[PDB]
Amino acid sequence: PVDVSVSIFINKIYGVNTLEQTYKVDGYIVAQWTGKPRKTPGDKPLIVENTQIERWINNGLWVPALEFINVVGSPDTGNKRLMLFPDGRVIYNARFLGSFSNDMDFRLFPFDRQQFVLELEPFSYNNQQLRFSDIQVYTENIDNEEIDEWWIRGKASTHISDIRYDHLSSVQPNQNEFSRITVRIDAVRNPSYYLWSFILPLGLIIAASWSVFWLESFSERLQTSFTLMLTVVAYAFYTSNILPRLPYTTVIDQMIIAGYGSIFAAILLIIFAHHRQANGVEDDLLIQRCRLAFPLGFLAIGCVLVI
Amino acid sequence: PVDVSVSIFINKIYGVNTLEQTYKVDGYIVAQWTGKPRKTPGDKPLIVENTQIERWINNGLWVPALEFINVVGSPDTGNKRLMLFPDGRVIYNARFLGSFSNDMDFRLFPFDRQQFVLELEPFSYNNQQLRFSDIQVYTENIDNEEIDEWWIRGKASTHISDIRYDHLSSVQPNQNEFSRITVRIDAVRNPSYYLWSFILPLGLIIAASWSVFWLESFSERLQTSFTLMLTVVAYAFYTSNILPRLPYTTVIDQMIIAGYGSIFAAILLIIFAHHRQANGVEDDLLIQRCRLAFPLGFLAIGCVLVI
Amino acid sequence: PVDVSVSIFINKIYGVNTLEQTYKVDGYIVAQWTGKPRKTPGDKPLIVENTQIERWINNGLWVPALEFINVVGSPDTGNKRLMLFPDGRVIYNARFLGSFSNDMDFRLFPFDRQQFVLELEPFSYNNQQLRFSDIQVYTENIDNEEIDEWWIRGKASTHISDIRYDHLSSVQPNQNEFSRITVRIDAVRNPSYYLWSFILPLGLIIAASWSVFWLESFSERLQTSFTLMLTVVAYAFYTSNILPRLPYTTVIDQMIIAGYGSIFAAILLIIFAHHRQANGVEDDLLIQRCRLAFPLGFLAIGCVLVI
Amino acid sequence: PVDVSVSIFINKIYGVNTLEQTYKVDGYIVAQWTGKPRKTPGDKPLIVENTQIERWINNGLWVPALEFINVVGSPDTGNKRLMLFPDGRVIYNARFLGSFSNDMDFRLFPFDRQQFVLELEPFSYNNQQLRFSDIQVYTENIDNEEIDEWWIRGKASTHISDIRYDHLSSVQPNQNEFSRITVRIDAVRNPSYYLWSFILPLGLIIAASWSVFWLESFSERLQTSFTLMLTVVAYAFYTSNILPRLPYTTVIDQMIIAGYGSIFAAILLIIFAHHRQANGVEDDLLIQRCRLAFPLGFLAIGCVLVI
Amino acid sequence: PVDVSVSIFINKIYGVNTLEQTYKVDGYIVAQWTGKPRKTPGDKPLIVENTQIERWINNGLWVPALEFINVVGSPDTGNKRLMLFPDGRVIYNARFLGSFSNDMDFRLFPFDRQQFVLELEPFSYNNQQLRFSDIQVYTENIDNEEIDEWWIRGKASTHISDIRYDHLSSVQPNQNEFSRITVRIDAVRNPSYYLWSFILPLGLIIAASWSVFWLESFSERLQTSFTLMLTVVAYAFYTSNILPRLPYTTVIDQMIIAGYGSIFAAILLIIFAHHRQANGVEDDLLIQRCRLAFPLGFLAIGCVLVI
Repeated sequence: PVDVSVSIFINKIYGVNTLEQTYKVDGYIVAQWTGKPRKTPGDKPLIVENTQIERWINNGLWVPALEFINVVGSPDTGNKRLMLFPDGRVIYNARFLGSFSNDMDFRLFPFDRQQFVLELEPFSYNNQQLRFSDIQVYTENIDNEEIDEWWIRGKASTHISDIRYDHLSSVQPNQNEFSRITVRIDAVRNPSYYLWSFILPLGLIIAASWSVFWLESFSERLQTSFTLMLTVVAYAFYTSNILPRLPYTTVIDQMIIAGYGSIFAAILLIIFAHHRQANGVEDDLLIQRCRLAFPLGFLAIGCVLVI
Repeated sequence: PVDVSVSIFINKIYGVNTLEQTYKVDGYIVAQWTGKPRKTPGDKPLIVENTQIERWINNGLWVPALEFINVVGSPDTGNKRLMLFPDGRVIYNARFLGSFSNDMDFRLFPFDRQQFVLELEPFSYNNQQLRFSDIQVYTENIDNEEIDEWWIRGKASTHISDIRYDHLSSVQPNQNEFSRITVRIDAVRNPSYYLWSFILPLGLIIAASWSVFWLESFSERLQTSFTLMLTVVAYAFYTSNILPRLPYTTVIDQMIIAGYGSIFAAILLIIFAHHRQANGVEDDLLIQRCRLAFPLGFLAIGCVLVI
Repeated sequence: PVDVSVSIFINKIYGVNTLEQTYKVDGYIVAQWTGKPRKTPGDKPLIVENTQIERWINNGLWVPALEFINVVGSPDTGNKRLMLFPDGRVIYNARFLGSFSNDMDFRLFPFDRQQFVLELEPFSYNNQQLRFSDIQVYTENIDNEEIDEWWIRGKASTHISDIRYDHLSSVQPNQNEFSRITVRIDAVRNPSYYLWSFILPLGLIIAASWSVFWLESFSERLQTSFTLMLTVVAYAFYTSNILPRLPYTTVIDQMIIAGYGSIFAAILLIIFAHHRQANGVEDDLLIQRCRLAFPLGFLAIGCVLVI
Repeated sequence: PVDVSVSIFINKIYGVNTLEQTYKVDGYIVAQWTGKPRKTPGDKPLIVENTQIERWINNGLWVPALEFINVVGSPDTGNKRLMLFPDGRVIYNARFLGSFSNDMDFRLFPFDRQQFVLELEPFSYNNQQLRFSDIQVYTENIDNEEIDEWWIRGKASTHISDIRYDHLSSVQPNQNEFSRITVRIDAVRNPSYYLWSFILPLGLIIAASWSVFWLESFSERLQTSFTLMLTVVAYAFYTSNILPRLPYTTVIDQMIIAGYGSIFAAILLIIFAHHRQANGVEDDLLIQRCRLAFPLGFLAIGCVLVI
Repeated sequence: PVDVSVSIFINKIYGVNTLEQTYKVDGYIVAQWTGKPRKTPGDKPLIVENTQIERWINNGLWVPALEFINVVGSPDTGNKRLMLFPDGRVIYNARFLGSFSNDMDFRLFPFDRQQFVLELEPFSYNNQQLRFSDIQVYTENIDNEEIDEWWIRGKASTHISDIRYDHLSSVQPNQNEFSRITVRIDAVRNPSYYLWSFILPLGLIIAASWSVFWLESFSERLQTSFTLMLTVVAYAFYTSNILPRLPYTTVIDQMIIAGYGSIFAAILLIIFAHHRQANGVEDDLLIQRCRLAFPLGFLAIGCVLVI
């Protein structure tokens, strides 16, 4: 098995589409291996640009096709370069732009911690024909930066493993294990924008739904409650596009449900206060003085639901 | 007829666009057949990468073009590999990303049960020239997983049939039957997000439209009703993008119509209560105590309409 | 002029974008003509797959390029096949996905009746060099089906005509007429979704604007009217994306204008009622009992405007 | 300099994206020039289809590359045809779909008058090597039609000029002037849709903000004013997508600002009326009878701002 | 090292997508270098069009591939031209359309000052093999113009530097420095549209939240406050699409937060006024006369937050 030394330089990461859980990676890949010696004009290495590598591959030069496992379709490969040496070593440099998909878990949407994963693998040659010796990733352009809403922390973790494929077991009996390179970049989401745009007004409206009971009239308090519920409906569609449809509830959705439940609890308390008048002449004092105990109970509810 | 053994490995399914009823499938296809023996350098099989298969096809190697029947346009084929053996067998491996369309029935939108269908067929060679022996599908990557909002249940059902085409009957008199492979993956939609985001507040507003009659003033009750109807209008456009335009009504649309009908019934009951005053001095008691019978009747209506 | 027999098989029609009046057609085309006899290996026809036709065209085989007149740019041609016979006949089969544009008239938006038109023409050879003998269209996949919101009725009408081009008259003096094939598929829109989603609540709000006059207070009736007008504004943007900007008014837009006019007429009637008090002590009876004549007049207005 | 006679046939114009000021043009181009005589099989001209012109260009046939100056990127060229004659004349016919950008001035958005400009130029050969003799444009398909919201008036004006480029002056000392063809098609926007959808309800709400002062209560008049201002906010986002962000104000934006200013003037007049009570017992008559002078002044304001 | 003289002509800049911080640049590039002398037919230079350069590169002509560092994927290169001279100089002209990304800082969103940066670099040849002598940029088409919402000021600054790459240090020990060209075009955003569309109504609503205290009733003042807060919620989604999610607050977002805080301060002041009644018979005068001091304090707050 020929040994290939890979080096990935991550130029930038952007386009983090949290809806489809794909992110765009732009960068360069430098694969390097050693082959049989060849005659090169002069005592200098020979550089072969793009759309000129095809003549060398047609003549019979062994250039492996390294694909990305977790890419969406095909990467938009820009330029490629093949640098050949007289002693036998080959260096294949290429530039890639790819849409990569990783399993993202948005259980804590604003304070999220994800990792961007690049999985690289030979498409044809298995570990008995191609072995990845080492990979070192130079993510120095975005080592400690803020790309769009994500802080990149530290360096990029690298791993080299062997993947056994069962769909190639019927066509290749024993030799179906492929050498795979995994590159993980840990990123934390910047929670500032959601903190001052999607959490603070929701807290203000929750406190307003707390304050609806300070009136002394039933029907005007009801129209107040319904205008508040229309405002919670307004944030229902103001905050719908920022996240996909997940079975669990994040903090934003928990606060939206908290607003709905607070308005419904207010309406039920008003109705029971109207029903509490046994003869229609007795007023309400204790059930109308819940303007301070309901904030305490709802603060306890929020403290449970956030953690 | 040469016998071709196909093996499809579904790497991932995503991008389930319920509006156009297309889904994106990424995976690999391994077709395998047996041809006439050829001389290969050494006692090892020969691997031909992408854009090098074209030289073999120009020299005269028989490589069938397997197309997808239900694909949108053309798949974004990435790498392809042709592995040739001295005893005569040929293995064509390829990677595909495709937008596939299937007839989806959204009569039960949140609790939906669909199936993703891959239909594969030779474009040129009929069943007298190319016969699919068997297909076994390894959907092990997504065998029991949750891709975006869908649970994949069990394995993938496979079927091999013969399709008779009438447009090729005029050009091919008797031999126009094509061997087709059908792969069906049964998926169930995760109904959680719609349950806590699109159903529960609609139930709260339906109960609120029940509770509008607890006031003792006509005009303020009317403005309450109109603010509620504006809120139902707010969910009219808050829930419009999640589903195409279908002749039938799903649960979400049935609840939206239920909210509209409940507000209109409330307005008609208020107006008939105002019309019930024969001399303008008699009040309303029975028609104003419908705050409990109307919930019962509307619960019966909802129990009928959901089932 | 060589005679070409065309056969179009419409696999599916979808993506009917009423805004730009384009629709996506997926299908197959089978052109067939007769040429000079050639020697074929064996006593069987020879099948040439895609990217292998180019060698035959370079060697000198006459394969006409049939283009689509009403296509948006270029179709996404998938596979193509060229089947050659020893007696001389050539059959060119191809698969196309195209965005086609037709002049659509949305004067009756929900109850619309459009036709999808495929116009096919040789790009280079005129009627003195290429003549279309006949076309028969097998739209059996969607003969009587519901694609997205359209019922396809009957079979597909076909026509063969000759088009004289004036831009080629300066370069070709007399021979500039091209044989054209036109295929028309008549489709009717399913009006159910707009009936229970875009028409019924508008009728309910029109009846509500009828019912605004049942109050006995001027200012609360005014705020009722303004909340209703805000609801009509809510349907202004709830129903804006479903149709392009046309000079005429459809039923949905006529009902939106009806709602605006009904609210404005209500406001003017309230203001004239306030102005009708000559001394400020006389009340209003006839102008305040218009809660039944205004529905009759507006029903007559709607009966005129729908038809 | 060889003389080239160009003829552009505009099949259709569509996709007028007023946000980015680009429009899609579909059509055909017929360039014609005269070269050295050549031997052609028979006494008939020879027609060379697409992907067969490349062999003639490789053999040494002079085919100029006419590019579009104001195109977005590259046009989607469909088929191309090269018709060669024995006497020496060459006719290059091609089909183009292009996104073209022109400097559009939306100072009068509904009653706009724009022009669609096609600028054609040789990419390599200057006026000393290639001269455009004449261009005549056959826009007969859309001569007097309504494409999407635009009326096309008259024929297409054509012009042939010489452009001197300063970036090629350093590489070409004196010969850097290129022959350019400019085609201008004057179009007027259909203002009907904006008239009955974006102007009339704004006038109704302006008249409603005029009518807010007919009440006799301060606070209810204030909530009336705030509901009206919320409605003007509703048209703020109902009419935001139809036009880009321009420094100047169009009629729609002037009416939106008129609505905002009318509501603010109403609020200030109410507040000054509340402040006009010196002892709290004197009422307001003149400042409360501004329900007719304010319409006159605002009509004068609108008459100034529209013109 | 061969010396290359580059000249970039910026035809237009458009599509400034502030969300992803990319802008589209259309233009031409003219690289020029001097090579070994060659024999050309006649005493005139030879012009090689697009898809004919490939034959010269296959024969062995040295044409460097200049890539754009900050481009999104690959530019849509249109035509290219290679002009060869008998004395040895080569001129490579090309047209590019590219999506370029630069680090944009939107701390002052309407009054923003950005710079569009074009970074050009050889993909293969380092500074010991390729050196950029000089670049002069002719941005005369957009020297002093308004493209979409940006004024371009002055000329384009140019710089030539050397970049040392650490990912190529392992494969190239000492010679890994690349000659880079940087072109910066300073642009200022036109702040007019945001001034009369996104700032002025926010100021009017802030003044309205100032004016809410002029009433003498608690509950109606509360519903007034809640309708105002619903209007601020309406601008929450009316102004969400114009800018990405940034950790800091711009002027528009600061005014939105100012509106939220003003409504919440109004609600707290009303509640404390209701709580200030010790026995329920004493009224409020000083806390109800804050209709003038609160504007002064909020004007001071706004004067601090804008600067």
